[PDB]
Amino acid sequence: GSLPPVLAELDPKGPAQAAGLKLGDRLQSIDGIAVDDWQQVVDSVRARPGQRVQLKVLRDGEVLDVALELAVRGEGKARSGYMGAG
Amino acid sequence: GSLPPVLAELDPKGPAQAAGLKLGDRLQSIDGIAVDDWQQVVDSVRARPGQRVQLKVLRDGEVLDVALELAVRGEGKARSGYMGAG
Ligand SMILES: CC(C)[C@H](N)C(=O)O
Ligand SMILES: CC(C)[C@H](N)C(=O)O
Ligand code: NA
Ligand code: NA
Ligand code: NA
Ligand code: NA
Ligand code: NA
Ligand code: NA
Ligand code: NA
Ligand code: NA
Ligand code: NA
Ligand code: NA
Repeated sequence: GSLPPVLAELDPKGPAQAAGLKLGDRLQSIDGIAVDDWQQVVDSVRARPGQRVQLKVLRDGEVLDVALELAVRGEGKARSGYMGAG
Repeated sequence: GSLPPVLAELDPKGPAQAAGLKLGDRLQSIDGIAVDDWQQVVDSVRARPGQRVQLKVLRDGEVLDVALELAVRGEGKARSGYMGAG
């Protein structure tokens, strides 16, 4: 199964809240590449520790640009990019 | 230039209103193929006179399925599919 790429939880100390993202925001693209579902967001974020990514986001009928500075979480094999959203 | 695929006008006697579409609806896909912008909607509708097409549409945060029965308008070279929306 797959889910729409809509934010339902935010880490108050994480990158997504710092970037101005909000519950209910729907991610449309990351660095110009459409995101088809939430798992695509997870996979792309995890692969990009420490990287700035450019989002297009839909919020209440308006398409917005958002710059998101991914953090780093985990150790060894598990070290991954982190956005602070679910 | 391009525009998001959002309905801003509807023919009260046309297929889109009959299908249950509403101002502000955002078309996401036609027959499972993403629509990137409004011109893609125009081109796909015009090419499909008389055809039923399956839409995914975003309305106020909810993804909806909509079956749209395209009509026919125009004569000769200009004969085209018609959805009744702008
Ligand atoms: C998006 C995913 C990788 C994770 N839930 C995070 O906050 O980064
Ligand atoms: C979508 C386009 C082809 C036209 N405005 C129509 O109503 O069909
Ligand atoms: Na969606
Ligand atoms: Na950020
Ligand atoms: Na990954
Ligand atoms: Na929206
Ligand atoms: Na941006
Ligand atoms: Na859009
Ligand atoms: Na119809
Ligand atoms: Na066409
Ligand atoms: Na919406
Ligand atoms: Na449908």
